[PDB]
Amino acid sequence: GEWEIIDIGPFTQNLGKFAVDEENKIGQYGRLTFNKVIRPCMKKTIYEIKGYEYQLYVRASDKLFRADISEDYKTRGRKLLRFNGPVPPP
Amino acid sequence: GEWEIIDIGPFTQNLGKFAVDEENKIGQYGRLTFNKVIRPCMKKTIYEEIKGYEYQLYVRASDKLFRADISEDYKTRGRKLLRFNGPVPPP
Repeated sequence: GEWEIIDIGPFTQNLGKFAVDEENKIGQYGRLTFNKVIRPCMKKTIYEIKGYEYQLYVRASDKLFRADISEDYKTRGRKLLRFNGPVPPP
Repeated sequence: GEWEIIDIGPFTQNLGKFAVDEENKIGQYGRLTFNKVIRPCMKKTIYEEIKGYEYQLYVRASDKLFRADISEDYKTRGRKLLRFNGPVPPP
């Protein structure tokens, strides 16, 4: 499935917010406050198109994390696949 | 420095060979046998003129997947294995 690099405008920032909101619900890390998504952000398209996956570098509570998020083309449902950190700056 | 996705041709495969050979020198894993670098491969171009590059790789070695970050200084050709961690899940 093709890969590409996407910019870090408000669409992508909302993806980072989704990651932190979802992580906060799970409660593995405890309370994170979302700051910003930083570059690079990668998007995988799975084929029409079945859906997508986003790999993000998310700044939350003054630290950096990796989150992976999937999106279904047909239903538009989103899910936080993975979230770990802190990781060193790219 | 800007990021981009690069090919997985011989230049890139040789980066994965470098990674596995360097990792094998530390010997924290049992002996790893390089299989292939898989997509996606990312490159960051570092400016002071381009001073150098950093590469984030997904390397198949001994039928598992490893993430390896590599730097290289253009002038000296200094290639350095910054990290190697694994196994990780398929991208």
